[PDB]
Amino acid sequence: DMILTEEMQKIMNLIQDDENNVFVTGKAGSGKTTFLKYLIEKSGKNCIVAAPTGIAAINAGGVTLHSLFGIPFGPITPYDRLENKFSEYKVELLLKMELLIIDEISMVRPDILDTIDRKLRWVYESDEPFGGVQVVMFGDLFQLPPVTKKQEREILSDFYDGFFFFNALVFKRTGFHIVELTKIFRQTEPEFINVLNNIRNYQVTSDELDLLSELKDRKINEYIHICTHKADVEKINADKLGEQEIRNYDIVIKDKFPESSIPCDLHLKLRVGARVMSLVNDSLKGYYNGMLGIVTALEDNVITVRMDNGRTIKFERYTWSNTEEIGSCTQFPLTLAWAITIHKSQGLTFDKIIIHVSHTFCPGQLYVALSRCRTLEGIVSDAFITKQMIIPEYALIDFERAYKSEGNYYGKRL
DNA sequence: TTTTTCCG
Ligand SMILES: Nc1ncnc2c1ncn2[C@@H]1O[C@H](COP(=O)(O)OP(=O)(O)O)[C@@H](O)[C@H]1O
Ligand code: ALF
Ligand SMILES: [Mg+2]
Repeated sequence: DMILTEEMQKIMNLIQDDENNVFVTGKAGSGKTTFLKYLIEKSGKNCIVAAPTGIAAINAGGVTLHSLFGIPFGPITPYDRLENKFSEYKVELLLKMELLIIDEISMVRPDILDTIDRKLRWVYESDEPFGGVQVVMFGDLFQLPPVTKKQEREILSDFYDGFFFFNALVFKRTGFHIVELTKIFRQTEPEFINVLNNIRNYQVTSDELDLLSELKDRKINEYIHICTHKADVEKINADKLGEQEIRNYDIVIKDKFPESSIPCDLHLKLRVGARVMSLVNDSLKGYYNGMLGIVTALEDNVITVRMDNGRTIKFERYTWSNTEEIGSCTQFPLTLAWAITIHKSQGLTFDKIIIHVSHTFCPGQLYVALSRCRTLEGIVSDAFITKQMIIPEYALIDFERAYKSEGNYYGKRL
């Protein structure tokens, strides 16, 4: 029931005939990730798939960029020395790879792409960008941008003219075609589609937004909550958890580990039937950051979860390090997940959603929230949708103007 | 504000 469009066929043929890098873009729900999976299945190339968030990576069938390439947290400058500590298994996988596929490219920082370039040139012992691997990037720059803190932007501004993937320094040595998928599949209502598109490109009017008046406090566990803020996610999850038959698991912290740096729950509260997400990758055991499941049993030292993909996993406690090394913390690598942030929702489709957007603070955040849903009637909102929720990023206007006027190509022409 | 590592 997947439709192969002529645009998709042309892009397939482009990637097979032309070794250039490619950005496949298009609006929310235009079939980008669906086509990604088609491209790989049909290409004869060895492909590896990655994405910046764990949820998006799982949705595309791959792994996070940070896991695949062993990337540390925090900004990486071109002068920082990288630990090249790949196992032989990982080196071999990266050497066999012919095509690197990255989904949700909009959330990829430019220093992440440059780190990937540097690590691949080290693995391949080559001066070719990305070690000579062909890179195909999928996404929508008008959805969420990469997560950066103010201090990180300050550090990065010495080397980067902006904070989107196309600002990476590697694009002074290589470049990419931009191709687009222009048919929307996720939604089917033309007026809903028109308002989504005009929110996306900042052109929406007051009159167009009137279509969304029925969202706020709409009268109706089928509705999925997606929120701008983690504090809201935590409240909704605690509500849905309840107080019946709860088990609590306390973190053990050992020495230095600021509380604002702890990656896990301080007091993990669970029950049988609880919707949860894995926080860590363990490919040997078949689980990965962002994988979703349902708790089926709780014990002293083991939490049993039936994953959405049908696997039952027995989670034991995991130990994080804060480094060199000074302190550590130990806790089950699980967190409740009925509710999720909008950043985590990017890439997913839902029939029924409740969005908490009374405070938006990222370009593309409102657009991602609304565009998750297949129909207008399936959205409930905590707030009236207004133009103040839209935050323009004019560097994206400049970028599209540049490539559209220069032959749908960006970066160094080869 | 929001996110993210290293196959035993
Ligand atoms: N080629 C296609 N034919 C039919 N339906 C599609 C196609 N591509 C996507 N869809 C529908 O749209 C939904 C979202 O598509 P997806 O690939 O996730 O969009 P994108 O990654 O562009 O946001 C899918 O769940 C499916 O219902
Ligand atoms: F562009 Al998408 F889900 F990947 F809307
Ligand atoms: Mg997608």
